[PDB]
Amino acid sequence: SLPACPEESPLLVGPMLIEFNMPVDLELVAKQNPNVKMGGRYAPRDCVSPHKVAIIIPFRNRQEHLKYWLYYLHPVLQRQQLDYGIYVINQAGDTIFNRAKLLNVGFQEALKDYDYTCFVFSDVDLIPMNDHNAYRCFSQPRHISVAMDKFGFSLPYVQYFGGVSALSKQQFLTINGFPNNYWGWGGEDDDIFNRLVFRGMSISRPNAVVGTTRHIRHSRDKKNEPNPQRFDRIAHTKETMLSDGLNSLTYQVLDVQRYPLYTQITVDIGTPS
Ligand SMILES: CC(=O)N[C@H]1[C@H](OC[C@H]2O[C@@H](O)[C@H](O)[C@@H](O)[C@H]2O)O[C@H](CO)[C@@H](O)[C@@H]1O
Ligand SMILES: O=c1ccn([C@@H]2O[C@H](COP(=O)(O)OP(=O)(O)O)[C@@H](O)[C@H]2O)c(=O)[nH]1
Ligand SMILES: [Mn+2]
Repeated sequence: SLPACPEESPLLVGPMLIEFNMPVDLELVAKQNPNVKMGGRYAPRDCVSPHKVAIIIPFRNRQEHLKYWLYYLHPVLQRQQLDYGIYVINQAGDTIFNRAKLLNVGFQEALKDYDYTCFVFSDVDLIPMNDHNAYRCFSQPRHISVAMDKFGFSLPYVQYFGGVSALSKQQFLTINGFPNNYWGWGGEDDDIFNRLVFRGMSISRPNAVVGTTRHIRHSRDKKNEPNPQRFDRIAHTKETMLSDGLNSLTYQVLDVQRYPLYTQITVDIGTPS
């Protein structure tokens, strides 16, 4: 007997001030966010959200960015009236990073907790500047971080699909999820764009003003060097997507930690095969 949440949330305040130069205390963030439940889960008390959103962050050795991520997103996500949870998908070991494989793990592991039907994929260091930028799913795949400060507040190219995006369960399944063999930096987001287009879809986006996004400036991570096979890889997505992705995924979860503001899944995703 709770009614549906309004279609657009009435709590939104639009543009917001964002800064990355003060310390963050997650204990304090937890106290400021008393309705977020153990594991970083929240649904609204007064109405039923149609948006069952798992937010999936690929992660290694970025604890500082993450505290800022949690400090800023958590209040935005409750204002958006989402039935959501946060998953940080922490790559075990010290071998070459694999952004997309981690995202696949996140989708698959999150589905074990709850009937999520929408998946937000968000890099850890991207903070939206306007709460009108909806962190949930549309009838087409949604690109969220459309106007990033580091790209001069516009898209670096019109097919860019990096940074932050959202796919319904069905859209994700329809493309066999993401590729597993993009190791080191670059290209996997293009592959994922290619995948959507070969399955008859197109990219939905908010306007550049609402989609304004801040990137936390940081220097290079070691163990995520530009993948030099990225350019061949994206040229063949149509064939490779058939048998690379969800339907060829394995991993070994080493540990699951329910922190107050997020679930962290530590996972062994291997090295190139
Ligand atoms: C394949 C790849 O590296 N994609 C990057 C992307 O690289 C910038 C890029 O612009 C494309 O349109 C050209 O096709 C390519 O050769 C490069 O000049 O940059 C974005 C954002 O940094 C990454 O998300 C992609 O992975
Ligand atoms: O060592 C790493 C490499 C990357 N990432 C995650 O993968 C994303 C993509 O990499 P990156 O920050 O390098 O993008 P860039 O801003 O350099 O273009 C990051 O935002 C993090 O979520 C991480 O947590 N640890
Ligand atoms: Mn970054």
